[PDB]
Amino acid sequence: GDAKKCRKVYGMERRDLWCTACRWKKACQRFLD
DNA sequence: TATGCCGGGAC
DNA sequence: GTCCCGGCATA
Ligand SMILES: [Zn+2]
Repeated sequence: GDAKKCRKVYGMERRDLWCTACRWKKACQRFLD
């Protein structure tokens, strides 16, 4: 929904700024839900 | 079109 | 251990 986890924050042009769960398309370890 | 995730795949 | 996508649930 209206949430903003790593990928919707930084985008694929800044993928290096995401958490390692987001890097691997697994449940976010940073922006908990 | 695209986030966000499990099941499956790579080395 | 460290690395990621295909297909799906979902909007
Ligand atoms: Zn994350």
